[PDB]
Amino acid sequence: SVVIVGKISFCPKDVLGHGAEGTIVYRGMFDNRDVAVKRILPECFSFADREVQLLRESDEHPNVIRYFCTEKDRQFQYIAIELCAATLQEYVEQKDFAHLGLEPITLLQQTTSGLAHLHSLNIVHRDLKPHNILISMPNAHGKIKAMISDFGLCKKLAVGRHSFSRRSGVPGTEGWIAPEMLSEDCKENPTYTVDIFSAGCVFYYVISEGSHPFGKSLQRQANILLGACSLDCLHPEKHEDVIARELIEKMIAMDPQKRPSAKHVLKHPFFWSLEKQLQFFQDVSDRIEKESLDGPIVKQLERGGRAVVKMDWRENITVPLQTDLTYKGGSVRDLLRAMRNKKHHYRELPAEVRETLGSLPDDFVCYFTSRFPHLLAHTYRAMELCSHERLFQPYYFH
Amino acid sequence: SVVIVGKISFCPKDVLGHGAEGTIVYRGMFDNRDVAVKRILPECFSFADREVQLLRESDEHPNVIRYFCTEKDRQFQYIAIELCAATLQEYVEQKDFAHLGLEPITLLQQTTSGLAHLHSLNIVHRDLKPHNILISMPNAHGKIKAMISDFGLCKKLAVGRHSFSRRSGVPGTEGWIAPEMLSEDCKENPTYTVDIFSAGCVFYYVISEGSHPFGKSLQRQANILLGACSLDCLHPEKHEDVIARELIEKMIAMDPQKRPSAKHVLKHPFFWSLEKQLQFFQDVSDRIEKESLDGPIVKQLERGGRAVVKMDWRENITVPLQTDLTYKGGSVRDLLRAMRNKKHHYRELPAEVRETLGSLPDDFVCYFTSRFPHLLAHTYRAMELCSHERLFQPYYFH
Repeated sequence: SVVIVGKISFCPKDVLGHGAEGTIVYRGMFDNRDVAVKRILPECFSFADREVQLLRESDEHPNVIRYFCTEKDRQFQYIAIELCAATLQEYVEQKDFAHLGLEPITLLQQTTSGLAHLHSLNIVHRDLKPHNILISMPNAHGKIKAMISDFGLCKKLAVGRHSFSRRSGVPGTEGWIAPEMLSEDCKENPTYTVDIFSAGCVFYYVISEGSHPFGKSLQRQANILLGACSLDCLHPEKHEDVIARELIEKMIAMDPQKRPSAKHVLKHPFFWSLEKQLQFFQDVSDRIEKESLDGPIVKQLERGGRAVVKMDWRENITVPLQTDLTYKGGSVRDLLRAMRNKKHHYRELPAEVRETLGSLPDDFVCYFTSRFPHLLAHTYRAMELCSHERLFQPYYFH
Repeated sequence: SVVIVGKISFCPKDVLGHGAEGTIVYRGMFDNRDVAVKRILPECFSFADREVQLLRESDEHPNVIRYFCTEKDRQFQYIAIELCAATLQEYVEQKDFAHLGLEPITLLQQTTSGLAHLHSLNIVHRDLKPHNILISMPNAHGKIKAMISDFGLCKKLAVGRHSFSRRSGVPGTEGWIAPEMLSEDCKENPTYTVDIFSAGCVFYYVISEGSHPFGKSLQRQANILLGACSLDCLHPEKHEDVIARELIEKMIAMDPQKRPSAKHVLKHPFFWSLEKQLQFFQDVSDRIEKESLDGPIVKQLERGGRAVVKMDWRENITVPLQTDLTYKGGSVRDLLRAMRNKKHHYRELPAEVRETLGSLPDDFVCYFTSRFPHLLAHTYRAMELCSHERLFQPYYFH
């Protein structure tokens, strides 16, 4: 039996999910389109009217769920939206990541894009979690994407307003709520960074493949208020986990002013390709070639640098490279200068030294980041002194 | 009096345009959304059903017009689509381009993106013209975009099929039809490149601010069959017009096999920023630094190079630069090598030589392209020998 309510037509046997306030999501059709149909009770005709309104004006972004139509009835209201393959929670729980490549990070970047779009419209989502981050059906080329959904808790801030009050509405979903939303003694109103806190937990939830920065369910919201978090799944001497830790640590910071904006997150090396990482290394190496060794930029770069280059980086690179090399082995700047030269003079390098480096640019940059897993993170943090310069606009945001 | 036909609700006093087969476009509403409403006669219930179907499956791209809904009536069918500010024709005719910057080129790039999206779905538009290229309403940040519309003439090719037949359907709109659609003696079926031909004319129509490669209305379709075209608005010694001419000439080529694909067009330096143009010059200069002077790549680059560098490029650059310079003045390769050095050693350059060059990277690259308006086009054509190499993937397509 296929219920029809105007242009929306769904079958009640095809249930897809349920939500708070006893709303049920069914599969259906709208205009020869396969859609997901939300059924709304008369006790949420405002929860729906606010969600549909904000969805109508932010669904322009490809990483915001596409809204089609709402048909009101005699006892109900219905919401037609884009039909998705799964939620992000079901994705992490049921997919083998060994066969997915960089896709989990792409979903995180797409989620951040849609979040930055909402923030650019003065809209704070306030309830970001894996459950309401949806995975699209594969398109004609077999590609999928993530999309923000569930706009029932989100607020539009007035133009000019930086923040909003705690007292209005439920604080969110337990276990993903920024601590400033619940802490008893909070002298500062919540702002757009509550979404960055939730996003930070989602980031760890995806790359840890199911864990939470603040522990298991029963504790995590109380750990959030205590600030008791741990990122154990990130190995401290693996280049990728070091990069992710640097980002995630800032996103879930207790101080909301320390959390990056969504536009800062989109610029973080957590999303850079190997090619872009090698370009960053070449860009700062060119930038500091004629910079004084006791100037501000070189000082910051060498600050704590001996641990980065592992006392003597000349003793930590393969023998074929050790040969053809004046370089201070404790200098981060001199390690980058070696990489700048080996990349530039790569075509003219001996075969066995091009061999151990690998192919430009992917294997070449992995040669160094795998041996010095803190080099990129340390350099990215130090070279923030030039984030305003035109040359580094690809790498920072301002 | 506001007519209501279900979810679609428009007012007949708010007419926006008319179309062939006596269809009229009105302003209206669909779901608290401002939309444009097409009214369809019973003699186009197939012209509509095919357009709505192809629009339903390609409106995912931001540069394809967004389709909302169709309500059928007792004597009519109605099409709800995104409400646009103007057509591209009205844009070229009524806007002062001095106050628009690079926007007309952005509209051309967005139009090409949406066209490449259609071609990637095996859909040939077959009727691309300024009239049915729509300009969006400005978004929340005041930005506009172009969108393809009018899918009534477009065909979905079966998977595998390279072409389609002339005999089916009207050939298009007179004055924008590829010559293979009308020429009496044509031994080769039309293919996706009919859209590239139309797009090429649209390109000239926008940058010439109203002219056509094939002359005025009464002649142009007959000039198309004769191949009698002229691009008079493109000055032969201005860097931008030389780049545009190189692209437009290939897009409107009589041989359809010589017309670039939409993905090739998107890669052409016609769309490169000044920064990207300077990066191309640096990339080929690095690429050919240790290449033999009598090797294939350097031979192609110097082929016809004396006219590019104007006999002696050392006599065509300002005096402050002439000083601090071993360089063969008839060599395109040596002109690029000079630019590679002045960019690399820019911070360490004398003040008056940094002055005449200008700021990196915009004024620096314009210093050379303005003095040698064929340098980029000639180098781009010659360096196609490396289009397959990873380093040049930003600049070509393959």
